[PDB]
This record gives sequence, C-alpha cells and structure tokens, in this order.
Amino acid sequence: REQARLLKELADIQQLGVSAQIVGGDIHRWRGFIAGPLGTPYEGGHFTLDIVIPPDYPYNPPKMKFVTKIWHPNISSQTGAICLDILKHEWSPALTIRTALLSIQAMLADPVPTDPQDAEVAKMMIENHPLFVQTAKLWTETFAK
Amino acid sequence: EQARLLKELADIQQGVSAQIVGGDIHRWRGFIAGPLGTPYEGGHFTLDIVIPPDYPYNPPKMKFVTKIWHPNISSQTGAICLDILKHEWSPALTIRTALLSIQAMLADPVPTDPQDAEVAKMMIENHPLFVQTAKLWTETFAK
Repeated sequence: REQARLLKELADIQQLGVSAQIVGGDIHRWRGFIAGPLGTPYEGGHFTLDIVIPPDYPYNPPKMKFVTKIWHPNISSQTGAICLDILKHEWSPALTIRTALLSIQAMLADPVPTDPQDAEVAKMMIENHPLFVQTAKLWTETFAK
Repeated sequence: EQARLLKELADIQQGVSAQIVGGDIHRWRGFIAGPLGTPYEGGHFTLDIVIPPDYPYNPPKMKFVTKIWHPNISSQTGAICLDILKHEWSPALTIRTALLSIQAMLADPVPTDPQDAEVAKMMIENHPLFVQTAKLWTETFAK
C-alpha cells in the first residue's frame, strides 16, 4: 500500500522537465533529474538529485539534495543541501515527489539571495550579480553537461 | 493575495471549473462533472467555495450546492469532509486540486467512514438500491 503509492508515483513521473529512477532495487531510494530552466544560468544543464524516501512517507516528506554541483544561493555549493518550504512546513501527503522536483526546478528559475543555504553564493550575488550569473553558467557547463 | 486567486481562477478556466459568484473574488461557484462509469455520470454538480481571508494558509471551504446521494456528502446539506481541505491542506495545493480530489471521491465512495449515515447504510446493506438512488438524484438534481 506504501509500495503501491511509490510505484504509481514513479509510473506517473515517466508517463508525464523532470524524471526519476529508483536506486539499487530500493523503492525508498531514488535519483531525481531536473533540466535547468530556459533563460537561467542553468539552461541546458542536467541536475541529478539524491532522494531518500522515509518509512512513513507520504506523511513525512522525502529528503532531497543535489548530487550535481550547482552555484545557487538556495543550494549549498559544497554539499547540495536545500531548504524547500514544500519539503518542510508546506509538505502534505496530497503532494508528490514530482511536485517537489517541479518546485526545485522553479527555485532554479527564481534565486533568492535574501534567505540562502550558501552564504558565499548569496554574498557574491549581492556584491556582483553579473559574476554570480557567470559562475552559475560556467558551473552548469562544467558539471551539469 | 488577490494576485494568487486571480491567477488560480484564470488557470482553472483555461472535468472541473469555477467562476466568481458576484463581485467577491473570495466567493466562487465550483463545477464538477460526474465521473464516467459511476451513478453520477452525466451529472453537473455545483459547489459553493468560500476562500478565507488568509488563503493560501487556510483552506477553502467547499460544499455541494447540487443535491447528491453519496456516503461522503450530506444528502441534506451538501457538507463534505475532505482530507485535502483539512489536515492535508498545504499552501502548495490549489483550489483546482481540491476540486479534482472531490471529483475522485465521486468515483470512489467510502461507506466505512461516512458523512451521511443513512446513505452509507444503504450503500452497505442494499448496494443496488444505493446505485439506483444515486442515479435518480443525478437525473433529478444534476441534469
């Protein structure tokens, strides 16, 4: 019943940007894939996420982090860690892993210096925004391509 | 706040639909087609939608205006009790997804946790009477 939900999520993700695979035969461990949105420094990039689905999913949210190196104020440049409202206080069992991936993809299209996971990336984006964009595009070409 | 509702309303209009009732953008009329292969097939159901001051943090309130015979909807008042509109609400959901969820509930009634005891009793003990009745009410109120 827990497995049935996770399998159908996987199927709908494929039937529908974003995608996902299970890892090592475990339906509680997935890899997410997200395309850099068009008109961002991430355009043309392909970003891999690690997805740990907790035992009491869907009541508890999945844990997601970037595996692919990315330069973004809301993603740790060092560890890939993120802090998304939808994976936190805005989570509900009515949502899906897909809506989380889409929401991460939207976050790539709308960087927020103001409330950041990476201090240094945020610092640069304030001091020198055109450099931030140059860095993000080079990181995309280098690590996501 | 207004911009969120105006965007949701547009997207909905661009199955299920809604429209503003008069001039209050916090009050909508919702519309749901009865699903195929169910007693509600061919029906058009109207809902009342009250969007509270503090939406999207507080869920919409919804009830059926159209009379309907369904164990999870009051036959008398049209009251519903949908998880998505309660403990499963999130600002990341939309009014459209609540409409879609209510539509799903039409395709899959749950007599074992009911909103109408009289309807759930009939569904349990006299299922063909339930289907017959639910279809008669679709024909009477929803067509």
